[PDB]
Amino acid sequence: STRRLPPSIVQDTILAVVPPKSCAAIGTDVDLRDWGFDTFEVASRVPSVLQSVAMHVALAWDFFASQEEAQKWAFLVAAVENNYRPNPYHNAIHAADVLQGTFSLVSAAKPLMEHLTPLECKAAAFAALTHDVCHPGRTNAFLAAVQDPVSFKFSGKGTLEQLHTATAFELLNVTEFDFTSSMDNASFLEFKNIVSHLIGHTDMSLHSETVAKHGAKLSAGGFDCTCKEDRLEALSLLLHAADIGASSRGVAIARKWLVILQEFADQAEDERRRGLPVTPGFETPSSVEKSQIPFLDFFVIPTFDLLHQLFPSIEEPLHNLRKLRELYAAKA
Ligand SMILES: CCCc1nn(C)c2c(=O)[nH]c(-c3cc(S(=O)(=O)NC(=O)OC(C)C)ccc3OCC)nc12
Ligand SMILES: [Mg+2]
Ligand SMILES: [Zn+2]
Repeated sequence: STRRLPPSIVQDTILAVVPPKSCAAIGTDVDLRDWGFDTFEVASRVPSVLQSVAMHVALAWDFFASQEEAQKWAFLVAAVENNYRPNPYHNAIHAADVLQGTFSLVSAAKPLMEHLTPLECKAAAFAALTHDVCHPGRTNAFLAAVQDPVSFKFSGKGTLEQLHTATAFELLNVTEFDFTSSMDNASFLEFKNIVSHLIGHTDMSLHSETVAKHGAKLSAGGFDCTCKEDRLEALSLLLHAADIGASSRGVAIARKWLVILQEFADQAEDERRRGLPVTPGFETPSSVEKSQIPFLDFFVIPTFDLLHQLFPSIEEPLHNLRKLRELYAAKA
């Protein structure tokens, strides 16, 4: 607080209470569990796909004992959406997609579902919801490169992830948003640790490390769901898969999520205007489809291949990635 830095490009948390939007029915019960969910399409014709998804998840997983708790969750989600920037990719639509994705993967894994506690389900849902809150549409490396105050505040790996986590807790701390206020001090602590773990592990830098760790877990026999640390690890793997898994939901849906390149193009341009070195691979490439291939082979496919070995019933995402790769490979 003594060193002189430039103003941050990340916006401070907005604690203001904002009227929640109308939660239009966004599909069937089977539809919400379906990996084929098209988040952009829904956002297309409803007031808020994030708030509609959030409420359907809370109701499907029996989150509330009283209408009071339910109202706080509704106000919370509304305020979380009020804290997502209008980015091409890292926006409230991405958050909704990850929330529904997490909800979809978890409920597709019978054993994990048969063992998850109601508190772990709330924590997983809340984490998916807030995992990218206040994201500025610029990477952790860019924040460091421009010496953004948030890089100095949150030291070590995952600058943004740490910020998303703290922000989610500041919001949850607002009385009208605190749907967990009736929780015991011990339960709330378990809640925070779970949430902190889930969001922290969305940090892309941990990829090599996590794939290796989960591969070792697989060799030892996979997840023992009667063990809470194991359920935490499992949730962590599924949340992550959901976060980077839009391209596994189907060819047509994958096409809609190529907006990530728009954020890349923007950062590349931002860097040029600042006179900084341009991030490799961020400027628009000659062929979008073919540049996607090494990224799917390196990050996405391995993730869903491992996920399929740890939860043998979850096969759809991997087959879709393959169909997608084949299409990109054929492209001229
Ligand atoms: C930086 C070049 C790597 C890359 N190539 N391509 C095609 C993609 C791509 O399509 N997406 C990403 C990507 C990169 C990120 S990122 O966290 O902003 N950058 C990042 O951390 O990259 C890692 C390797 C350090 C986040 C999401 C991404 O995909 C959306 C799920 N990275 C790449
Ligand atoms: Mg993120
Ligand atoms: Zn994300």
